[PDB]
Amino acid sequence: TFRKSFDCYDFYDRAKVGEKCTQDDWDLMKIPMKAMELKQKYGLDFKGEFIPTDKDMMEKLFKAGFEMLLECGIYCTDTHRIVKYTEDEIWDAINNVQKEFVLGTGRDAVNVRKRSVGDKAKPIVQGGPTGSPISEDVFMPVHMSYALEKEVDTIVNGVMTSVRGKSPIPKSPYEVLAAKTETRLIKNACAMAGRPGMGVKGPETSLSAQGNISADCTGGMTCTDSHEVSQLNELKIDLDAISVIAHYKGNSDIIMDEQMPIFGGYAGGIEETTIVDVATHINAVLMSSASWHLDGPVHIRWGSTNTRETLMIAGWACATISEFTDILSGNQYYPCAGPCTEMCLLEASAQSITDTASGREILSGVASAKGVVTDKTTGMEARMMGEVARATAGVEISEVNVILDKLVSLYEKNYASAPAGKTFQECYDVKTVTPTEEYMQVYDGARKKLEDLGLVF
Amino acid sequence: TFRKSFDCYDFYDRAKVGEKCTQDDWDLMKIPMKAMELKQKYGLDFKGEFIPTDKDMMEKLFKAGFEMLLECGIYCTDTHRIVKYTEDEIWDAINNVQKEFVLGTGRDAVNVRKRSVGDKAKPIVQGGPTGSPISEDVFMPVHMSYALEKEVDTIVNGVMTSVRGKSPIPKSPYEVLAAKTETRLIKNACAMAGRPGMGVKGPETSLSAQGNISADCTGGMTCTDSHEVSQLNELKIDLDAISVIAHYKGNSDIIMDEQMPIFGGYAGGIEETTIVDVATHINAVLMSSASWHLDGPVHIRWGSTNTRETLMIAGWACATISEFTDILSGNQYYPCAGPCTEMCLLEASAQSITDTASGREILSGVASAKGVVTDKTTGMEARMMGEVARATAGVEISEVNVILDKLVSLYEKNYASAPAGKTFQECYDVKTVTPTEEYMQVYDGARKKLEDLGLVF
Amino acid sequence: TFRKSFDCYDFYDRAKVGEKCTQDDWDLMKIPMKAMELKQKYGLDFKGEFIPTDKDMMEKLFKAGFEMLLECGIYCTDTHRIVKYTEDEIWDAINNVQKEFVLGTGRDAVNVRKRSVGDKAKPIVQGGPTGSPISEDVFMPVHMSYALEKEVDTIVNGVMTSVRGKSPIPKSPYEVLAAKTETRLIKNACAMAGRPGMGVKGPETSLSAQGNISADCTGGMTCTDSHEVSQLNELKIDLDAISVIAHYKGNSDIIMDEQMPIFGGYAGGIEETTIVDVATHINAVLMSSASWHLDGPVHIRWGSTNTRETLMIAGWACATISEFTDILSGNQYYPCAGPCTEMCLLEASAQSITDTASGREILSGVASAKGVVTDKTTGMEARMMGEVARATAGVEISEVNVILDKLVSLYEKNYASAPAGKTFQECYDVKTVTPTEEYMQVYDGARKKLEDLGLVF
Amino acid sequence: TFRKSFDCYDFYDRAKVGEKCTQDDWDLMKIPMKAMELKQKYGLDFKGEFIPTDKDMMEKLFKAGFEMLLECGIYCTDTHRIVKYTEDEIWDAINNVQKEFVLGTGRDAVNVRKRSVGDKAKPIVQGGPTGSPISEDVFMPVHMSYALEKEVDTIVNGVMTSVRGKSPIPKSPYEVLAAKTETRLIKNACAMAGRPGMGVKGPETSLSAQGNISADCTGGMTCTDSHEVSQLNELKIDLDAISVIAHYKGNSDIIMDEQMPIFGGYAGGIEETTIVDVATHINAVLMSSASWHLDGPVHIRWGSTNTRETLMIAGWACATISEFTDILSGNQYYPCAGPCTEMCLLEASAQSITDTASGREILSGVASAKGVVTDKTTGMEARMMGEVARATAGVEISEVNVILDKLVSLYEKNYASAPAGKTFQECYDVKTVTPTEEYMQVYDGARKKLEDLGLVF
Repeated sequence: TFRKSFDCYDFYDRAKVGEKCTQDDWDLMKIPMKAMELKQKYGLDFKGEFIPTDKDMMEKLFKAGFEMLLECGIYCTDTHRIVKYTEDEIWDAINNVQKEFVLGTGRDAVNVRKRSVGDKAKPIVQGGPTGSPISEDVFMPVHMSYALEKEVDTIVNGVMTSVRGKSPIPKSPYEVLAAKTETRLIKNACAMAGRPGMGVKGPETSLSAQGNISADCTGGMTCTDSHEVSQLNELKIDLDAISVIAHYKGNSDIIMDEQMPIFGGYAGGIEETTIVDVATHINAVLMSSASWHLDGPVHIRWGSTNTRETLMIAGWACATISEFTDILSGNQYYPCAGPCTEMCLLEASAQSITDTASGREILSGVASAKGVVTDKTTGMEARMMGEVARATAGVEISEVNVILDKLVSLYEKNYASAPAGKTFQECYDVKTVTPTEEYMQVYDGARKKLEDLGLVF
Repeated sequence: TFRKSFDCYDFYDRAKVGEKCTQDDWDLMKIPMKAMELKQKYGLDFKGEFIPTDKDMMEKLFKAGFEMLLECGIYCTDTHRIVKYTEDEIWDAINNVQKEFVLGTGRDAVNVRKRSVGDKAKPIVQGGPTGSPISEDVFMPVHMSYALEKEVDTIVNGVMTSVRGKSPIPKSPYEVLAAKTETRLIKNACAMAGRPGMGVKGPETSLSAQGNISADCTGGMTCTDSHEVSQLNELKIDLDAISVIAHYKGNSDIIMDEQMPIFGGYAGGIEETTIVDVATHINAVLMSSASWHLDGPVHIRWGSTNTRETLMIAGWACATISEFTDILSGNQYYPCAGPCTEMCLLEASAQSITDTASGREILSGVASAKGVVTDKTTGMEARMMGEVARATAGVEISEVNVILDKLVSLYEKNYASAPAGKTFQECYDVKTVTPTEEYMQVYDGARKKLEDLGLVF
Repeated sequence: TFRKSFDCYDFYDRAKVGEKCTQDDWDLMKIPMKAMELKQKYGLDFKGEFIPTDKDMMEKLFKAGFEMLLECGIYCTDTHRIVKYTEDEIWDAINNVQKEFVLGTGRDAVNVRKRSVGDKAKPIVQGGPTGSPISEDVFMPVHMSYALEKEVDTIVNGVMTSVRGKSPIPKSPYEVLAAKTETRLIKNACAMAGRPGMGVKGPETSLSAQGNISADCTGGMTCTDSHEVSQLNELKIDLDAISVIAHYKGNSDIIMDEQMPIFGGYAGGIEETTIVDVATHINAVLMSSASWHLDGPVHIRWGSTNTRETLMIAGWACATISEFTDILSGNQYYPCAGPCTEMCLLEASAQSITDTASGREILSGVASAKGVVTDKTTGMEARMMGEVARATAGVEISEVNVILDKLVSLYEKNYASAPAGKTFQECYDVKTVTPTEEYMQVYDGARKKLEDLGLVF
Repeated sequence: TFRKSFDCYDFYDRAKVGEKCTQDDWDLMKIPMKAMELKQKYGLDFKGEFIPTDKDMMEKLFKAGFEMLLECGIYCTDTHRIVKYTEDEIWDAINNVQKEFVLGTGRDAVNVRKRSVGDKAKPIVQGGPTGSPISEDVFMPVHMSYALEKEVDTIVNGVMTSVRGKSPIPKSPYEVLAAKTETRLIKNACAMAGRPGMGVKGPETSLSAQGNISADCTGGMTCTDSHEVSQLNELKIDLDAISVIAHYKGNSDIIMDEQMPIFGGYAGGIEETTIVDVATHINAVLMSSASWHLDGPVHIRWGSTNTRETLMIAGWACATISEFTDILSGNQYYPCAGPCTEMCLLEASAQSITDTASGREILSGVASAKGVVTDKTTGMEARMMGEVARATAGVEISEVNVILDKLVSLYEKNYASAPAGKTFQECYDVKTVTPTEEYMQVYDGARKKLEDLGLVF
């Protein structure tokens, strides 16, 4: 049996005396070799399916992901050493995960409970800029565009490009100011939308450990909000994250561990990246004591989470995690196209269909324009994400796979030419925080194509 | 119909003018006669089963327990008079019980919902010294050994042998100090384990009414913790408990009514003691306005809750209570053997199997070494209790009965020679609060025997 | 030097092993002998003055009271043993007393700061039934009659004759219910008067330790209210009080230690009783860790706090305590006459003049009709107490002594024939909680006589 | 006029583009040159006085300190650049300082208000290990030894040598755990002493920005506690402190800026170091937005704050700051001798006399054995600090200067041979947290010598 349930403290201890290893030995050898070995050993083959129906194949994928974590361990970038877990420690973590939890407060609070593959229940819709850069002068209006949407249940924070006219440079006092201010302003926006108790997810503007740790404050982030900590690529972590985890745990905060496995990255192809994905879902409740895990398979070239391959990775990982564990999870949205374009909505829709049908409990989006273009995210994308989730809930998996194949085909040939889209200020009346007729017409066009594919709203 | 829903206030009123009766007339005549009468009248025969599968027999047991409470009433030790209930008053109490509740706060809070016989859902694991005496200098470390275990959901408080170097003598200021300090230190320990919001159960160190009533305080016990009140043996109560109940109700506290029916006691044998047990489960929500009831059948000679007979009593009582009512309940653990011994773990395992399969919502343990030996309780026993609970959940009852018969046989011949075991300081590294390799090896040995019996972890 | 600052815990320790002694040896020998000895040793002679102007005599009185406490100690009724203090322990207590504190919350909160003899500042006016019995059906209206008076700053709780139609018998669940309900209803009354945050003083209905300890609750008593603990007569205490003190301290509650030295009691005459009074003021911050001390010299025969002798005792004790220490204090009002009578108002006025001029920080009244007649207390008496306090503040002490001599002469010949007075229901319109024209006319008559004596309102 | 009131944000801005300069140019040239220049320019000469009575000389010292800050500015170690203030910005800071504040909560809260030179009012006594290393197993008992002393008003935290048996290494998760746990355990200790609402000062165990920032938490540090930030030597600061300041301000926390000017350091001698001291007191409310400033002149060789020179520095700086500003301040205690020795008590007494008479509002001690020896700090030293403060309050300054000269002479020849002293475990009964007769006798001996010098307790 194990000595004690594993936590961030044990991780630090082991990271100091673990096996020495270069980061290249890890990224270019250990990880890719194990993923390759396990894929063949377990004969993993997704056969073009977005969401699995072959339970035998799913079980093999689960065992592969578990074995990957067990045999490889986790690389600590700061100490350049490997942290190894024992089989019993991993099972202790998997067998004792958070069953459910509440986000937000008062009338606006929502319950997050497990969803199975093809579940009739709708997932939680977490809408917001999704970590994208937002101008300070429209920080509240932009987030208000999500709170005003009944489709949205909780908010995923955007990033303040400036606070008091200055960049929130890491380790500067401005970073601390932004970490606290970020959620204070966002909750203020939610209140103006008549939903003062909406739960949020962050802190996003802060990047350093001290920055993230300063986010919990009166009027700001509290224990009923999801607190983010990010794992690195792949099966890797920095000590900054370890200290942040200790802080979240010390404040009884709901913890959201995230990881974005890269398709075509250090792990390799689809099955390989999915093996890593399953391993990081497990690592989330082991290393980070996570309440839930946020996935986000991303294409090494396109940088989107909704390419055919990344959707398959998320679909198999979630269906498998949902089938063999009680780990709560979600997925983040990164379309290529920008707001106010049909492609953006179709890209997000494909992922919403995949995430909903595969069993995700939370949908966190949408980081339109790949989430790197200032002010290019609006509530309209979250609305589509939500309506599509409802339309997908309860639909037979065989049907879903057919719809996805057809839908993804509608845009997968245009990644390089994805439309830039428009900023919030361009497709919304900023003063009343209402979308323009232009956006409403684009929305209808996308919705129609989805209906023509078989989706019933 | 009844005049008003019965409560502690009505009890006091009636206890002052009820039928006069000596305590001997109650213990040596009224109770044993009724139990004997009802057993024969309803032809109760458990036929060696730990957990019942005969619903007809179960229904007769329910009617017997109900009738026992109705015809006998409750003896008030202070006034030496009997309190009688009407049939309608009893039904009003049974028909309006607490459906579910939350223990703890923040990320660490857990939902307590009803479980049926053989339920796939795992019961809540409440781990701690279980009222056993703990040295002041290791009060926090000892409780931390439970909080550090992911298997443990809530804490059951231990007793402070001293506070500020003095014995918490009943009705002395030290008792008040201990009542408040007890939970303050324990929650402090939980926080050090990264789980500041863990719910607890107490107050344990206090014995007087004033002592228990002083326990609710800032940083200490609050409404999200289980508040204990104990019924006496058998179908008996003191006025001190009545006043404590009034206090808990007045503070909107979750109330845990407890009673430990004695096998071979005033009631008689197995079926007789079980009739009394069912009656006290019902009395819990009637007299004490309990949120949930903690059972604990104990062998008159061995003083353990896991002997073949006490397990059968708990199993039938819970299965029956679960089948015919919505009363939430739990059971407490009192093994003969001490910590760091295989017998202790096997004893606790047998009860965990019984409690889980019979439908208990909460497992509260483990009071190793019969809970009377200073510092002889550690989180390792709670870990086993929890892992065994998971292994048992969902297993066919017929299988469970077979496993129990075999398991209990492994130690029921060694009660008189049960190993003393070791203290927390002896089987744990006190500084890091980690079990020694010695304990880990003992644990593995016990686990293996359980697996050989058919349990799948 | 001392081992540790003395507290209730040290008291318990010593009370168990102190010098054995009968209560008669204490009351009929030790106390009266020491008081007699000290009076002569220090040549104490108040020479008919209500409030002292002879600082040399005052200093001798202080030394006498200190010496009384030091040489006699405190008798513990439960253990029949004497607790002795060392000189250093007493000084440690006197040199570190609470400087000031806030009562109540929000807009209604008031600051309690030290007042000197003849201080221009007005004392805090604490009005209420002052522990007198009040019928359940008018509990809120009666207290509302005090909250509606701007003269009243805080409330001193009355006693519920019944709760839910039953007597709050000590150690019965009804006592606990009343302890919590008492303040909940009173604060409710204050809120109806537009002053929801008014501080109160209690718990009064409860008499047992468990009863008093249950009073702190949501909506009820909190840390910003004065918590009562009573010393016995004379230089005596019971263990129940010791445990209650531990509770108050454990909840960070403002503590009000009270003692009513009896003129003509075990101590003897005026100077003797005053020596005891000074000793109990000191004992308040030593044994009870009091935030402030409530005095109340009472005539052995008349049972009033405003007889010529009891006024002199309070006046000298307070002036002396105010001159040589920073101990915050107050005095309670017990007139012979009932409400709606001129005598009652004049009796309370004499004490208000004495208390204000002698340096009391808090005036707590009025327990009209000696506080033992159901419903015979109204806000009108508190109004007079307050207006008289303002009129007295800043007046030369020589003048005050002249006024008191004349005022007390107006009623000191009618103690045996003091008018019974009327109940709240008789001199107030219960529905609107307004005094009748009858009371208003009686009030004017009393006020006029006070003005004729030289008081300027 | 100034652009905006200066804050940590403006500091960061300027620190990035200020005048480049090596740290040697700052420490070995700019600072010593200006201090030397100003001393001569203003003809500063303290003429052997500990506390000044020459207001003309005091005013010149104030102008010198102000000018030092204005002409030199502050060196930022991270950017190796100088931050310059304008005269108007400095005045804006000095003219708008925090007037008073409350530390702690409930009955245990205390008001901190300005004290003048020779003030009759006693300063606040902040007692604790004063940042010294304390073994984990006695962390609560040690702090309890201060809370049990009525002389102590607030607590100054000690440092945890380990948490959960591990060193709280900077930037490790253990540092975060310790930062939160530190105050949680200390407040727990205060509660056990019957004073749950005592205010504290920290966080001490944490050294990194992320560590300190994690200290605010439920059950731990809150806005009513003093939050520490340290300035460097001399007129220097690191960006870590700047970010911590932003955090404290963002949480509405009471801020305590500290600085320990070194006698014989970069500034030079007595007058020179005092000029720097005055400049850092001013910088405290400018750069750190401090609520109050903690001084601590330390001897470059002896490492104590109570040598003849360091006492003179503190005395002149405080008297001058008290005379010309409303800046609230305190001083920290670092004696050479260890606990349970007469020298330690005499050393602390000399500083208490100096601090009290010179106008300090808060006395924070005692870091016995120079605060670097594990477990060598006890409440007995704080008791002496407090009693001496009371004895000094109100005494004529001329008298105080005479007493100090005589007292310091009693030990200033034994710095090199200062007695090591004993640990808490050696001079206290750890179980009951009471000093041994040995310590009590040592205490009496020191007290007697103080009385022989003219101090009246």
